[PDB]
Amino acid sequence: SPHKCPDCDMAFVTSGELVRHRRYKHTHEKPFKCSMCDYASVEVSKLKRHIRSHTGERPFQCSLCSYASRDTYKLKRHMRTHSGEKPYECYICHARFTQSGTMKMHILQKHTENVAKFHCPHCDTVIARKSDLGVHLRKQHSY
DNA sequence: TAGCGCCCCCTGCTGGC
DNA sequence: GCCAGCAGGGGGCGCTA
Ligand SMILES: [Zn+2]
Ligand SMILES: [Zn+2]
Ligand SMILES: [Zn+2]
Ligand SMILES: [Zn+2]
Ligand SMILES: [Zn+2]
Repeated sequence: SPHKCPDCDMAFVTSGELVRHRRYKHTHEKPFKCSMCDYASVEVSKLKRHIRSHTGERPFQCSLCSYASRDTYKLKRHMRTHSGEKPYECYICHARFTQSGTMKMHILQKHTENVAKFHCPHCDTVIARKSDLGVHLRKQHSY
């Protein structure tokens, strides 16, 4: 911990990533700003990734189908559809999932007590997931 | 420094069951 | 409906040409 942060218990080996840390967490200085919206980042790379949402530029092409992503890590995640990998394991029932959010959702829906459920206003049926309420609304009533 | 890399976060849909 | 699969837009770190 050579360059200790004067505001918290964290410390960094180079002064550069201390400046970036003090930006992300303490000073929130975002000098790299998008010229098409109010988005700004502590990092230029985050800015450029953001820019590709405006242009539709998908530079990272999947080699097994027509899919292509705006961020390298989204491609990596998409490849799990062709590979069937399931990197995340629930530490309670040990079921496996292709994404971390899916696991968190599983832990919330299967292993958390007294979870607030969603209710359909039109047929008085309890639904566990916000998105399943949306589908229920679209398929059943009128939506 | 900008540029890779990591991984997480969160959000919201599909379609088999 | 439940469920996991699956894609889009983001944050924060560790590292370094
Ligand atoms: Zn700090
Ligand atoms: Zn923008
Ligand atoms: Zn693909
Ligand atoms: Zn589980
Ligand atoms: Zn209903």
